Amino acid sequence: EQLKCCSGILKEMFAKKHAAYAWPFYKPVDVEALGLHDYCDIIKHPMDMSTIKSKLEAREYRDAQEFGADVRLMFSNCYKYNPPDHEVVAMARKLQDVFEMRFAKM
Ligand SMILES: CC(C)S(=O)(=O)c1ccc2c(c1)-c1cn(C)c(=O)c3[nH]cc(c13)CN2CC1CC1
Repeated sequence: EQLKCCSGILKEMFAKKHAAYAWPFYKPVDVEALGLHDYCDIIKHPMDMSTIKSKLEAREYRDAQEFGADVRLMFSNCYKYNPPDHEVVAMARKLQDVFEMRFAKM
């Protein structure tokens, strides 16, 4: 099953090797603590790694493509909300490189 391959992708994205850039994506953006009160006006469908992990464990993805769409949604939200020169955008790109290289191996 390619959903076993999806659990592997998440283990890689949560690994210590990538923590320096993956950490802002581990949990939902805490809009209240960060003062990002315009976030929900710009981002219609928030997504993060812990939510993807919960969805995967709860059989909410029919296949690897549905799983992949939520991972790409997480990165697209980051690219849409932040200015392009923001530190978090560079971090999203580094994490997206980890994901895309592993996802391509299926
Ligand atoms: C529990 C945690 C995940 S957090 O939610 O406290 C948290 C803490 C800080 C943090 C994020 C989220 C953040 C995430 N993302 C997806 C965005 O698009 C952001 N734009 C701006 C920020 C974020 C501000 N910074 C990241 C900045 C240093 C590089």
